[PDB]
Amino acid sequence: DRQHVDALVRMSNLVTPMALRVAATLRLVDHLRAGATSADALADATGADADALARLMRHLAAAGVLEEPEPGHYAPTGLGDLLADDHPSRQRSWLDLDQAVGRADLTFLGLREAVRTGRPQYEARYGKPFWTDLSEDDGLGASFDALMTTAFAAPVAAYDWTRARHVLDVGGAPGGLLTAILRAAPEAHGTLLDLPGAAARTRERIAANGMDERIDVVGGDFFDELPVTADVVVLSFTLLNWSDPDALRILGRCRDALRPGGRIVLLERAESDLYFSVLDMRMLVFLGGRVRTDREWADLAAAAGLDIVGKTGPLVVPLDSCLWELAPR
Amino acid sequence: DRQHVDALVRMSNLVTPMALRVAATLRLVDHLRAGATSADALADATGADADALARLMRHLAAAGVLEEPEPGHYAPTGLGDLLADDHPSRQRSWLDLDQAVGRADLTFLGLREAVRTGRPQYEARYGKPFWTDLSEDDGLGASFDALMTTAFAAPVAAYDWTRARHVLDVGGAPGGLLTAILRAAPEAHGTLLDLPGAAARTRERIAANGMDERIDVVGGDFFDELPVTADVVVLSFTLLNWSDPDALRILGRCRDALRPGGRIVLLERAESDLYFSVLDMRMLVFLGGRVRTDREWADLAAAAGLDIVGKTGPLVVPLDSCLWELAPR
Ligand SMILES: Nc1ncnc2c1ncn2[C@@H]1O[C@H](CSCC[C@H](N)C(=O)O)[C@@H](O)[C@H]1O
Ligand SMILES: Nc1ncnc2c1ncn2[C@@H]1O[C@H](CSCC[C@H](N)C(=O)O)[C@@H](O)[C@H]1O
Repeated sequence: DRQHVDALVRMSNLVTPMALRVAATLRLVDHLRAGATSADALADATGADADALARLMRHLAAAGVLEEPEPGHYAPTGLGDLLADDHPSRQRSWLDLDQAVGRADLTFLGLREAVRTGRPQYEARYGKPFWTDLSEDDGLGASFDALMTTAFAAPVAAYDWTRARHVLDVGGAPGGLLTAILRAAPEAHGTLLDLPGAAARTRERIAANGMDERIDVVGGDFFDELPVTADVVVLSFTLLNWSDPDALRILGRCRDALRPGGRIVLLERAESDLYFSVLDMRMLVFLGGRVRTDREWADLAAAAGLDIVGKTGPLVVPLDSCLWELAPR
Repeated sequence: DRQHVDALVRMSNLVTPMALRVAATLRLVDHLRAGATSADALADATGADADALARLMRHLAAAGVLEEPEPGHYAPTGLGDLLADDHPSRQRSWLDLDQAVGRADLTFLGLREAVRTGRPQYEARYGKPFWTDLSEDDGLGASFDALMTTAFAAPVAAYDWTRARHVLDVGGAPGGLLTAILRAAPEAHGTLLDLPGAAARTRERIAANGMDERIDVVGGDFFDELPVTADVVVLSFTLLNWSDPDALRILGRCRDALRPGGRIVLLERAESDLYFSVLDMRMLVFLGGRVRTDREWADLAAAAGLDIVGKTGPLVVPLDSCLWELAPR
């Protein structure tokens, strides 16, 4: 069928999504807006090949991203203007192959192996798994944090944080949630554990915010014994990026760190199809893990020797969240 | 702007084009049509991971390729039925990562390096350049030839082949054009040169067609001295996949092989934007070369010590062709 074939071919297009990411990485639209509109001028500005750049811009013009106001000279359309570095959509940074999201999206090249094995393929491409790479590379981690900002009031209200004297945030970088908890709970002291590079950036952030007397930052690995005990151990959007066997290892380390009467608190994603499926596929291919159902959290808790003693949610940012309270059996 | 942002994000989608290729490679829709419709049944049939397959099919359902008639059981939509192996669109084979086109399309992962260097990136990924890989791998070469079939009457009529006693087809696999020329020219004998693996497949084809007394097949490299002299040396859709420096090397070998009075004959692509640009981008990234203008062919001929003594075209299959006659100066 002609309509079906044309639809499938449009849906199969790898050239345009790659062309957009290369253009973003080259700051192509910024150069065009500055008057470097020929392939030769763009080659001088970027270091790339003039003939190949001409062919790239021909393609982006055919896709409606650019126009050709003079022979051999390109300029952004209204659509292409979204790739300007200062555009409020930040689409240039979402697509930039030298920032964390564009870099990670290239791992979809390895989708066949992700589907064969069920394992993420970012480490296969880059030599370190995703969170470790962003920790060890200040530029990558900071770029991810900047994009993902675009007040933690709901989780601060959803739990009585004034009853917790010592709080340990496991995988807590960049420290926004723990900072909000402690500003609402004067009697609480915090410890934040994350990988060493991410922890160092968080330590600098906390000091610049005047919270270094309220929060100790520790660089380390949450698959290892945790560095302190605590009355509440917080896992905020951490377990969702791990398999059930790995999440059980993390929960075990957290349960071992509980003081008498202590609790583990999960802040997690709550349990249109296309948007949610793209997020799920990013989890399969490079972020790790999956979004669990309420039943799956109960099963995970039981396998960790934990009772679910409370759930508060949905907490309503495009996605909703849930706060879970877990206690040792 | 909301409309622009939504358009750019749709255009940026790498998940769906990769999901389609993985599904094609797994023969997923064929398995569903055979009743293996759960992730567990599909894992048994394919060897892939059941949980990852479930997430793949969720995505393809969200994209309109599949539906979920029973909980946990998927089936193709009318769109998805195009991925059945026996569908006349052959879209499963166009997308199959174990056939030549899907395998090559993954090289668009390396578009950044193609744009930086101007060089194709297939050899970087697979260890051999495209035509060499298809020559050395009978399955890949045969899959490409089968897809690209979907009578050579125009080029046979466009030149007086009855005046050529000895014809050499340089890069002539799979041999269709030379076979058509010789069936129209009783006084002509042919020699066909291609890489050894492609030449062996062509030799078998020619023998099965009863043309082995009319055509000698030689395995070799057209950057080397050619194996025979000839009255007409034919380059049919060969020079377009090479840079000007490489095309000049090939033209030099061809000019050296001309008998007195001999001619070189080019059958080439003639000089909607989106379709042609995708073809151009495939040339940049893995096929090699570019489509030249009439002016560029004249410049190439002059740099090779050749006069253009005739052009016959356009010859009208979606694309048009041109026949060029070249003579030593
Ligand atoms: N093995 C490990 N040990 C400690 N932290 C880890 C880790 N693997 C991943 N992480 C950290 O897990 C965090 C997940 S994203 C940050 C979640 C944060 N608690 C929030 O609410 O937003 C990252 O900061 C990452 O560096
Ligand atoms: N170095 C080389 N030496 C000989 N043949 C080569 C070669 N590099 C590529 N080729 C061959 O060039 C051909 C280009 S496609 C085949 C073109 C054919 N003449 C036609 O009309 O359809 C392929 O068969 C490929 O194997």
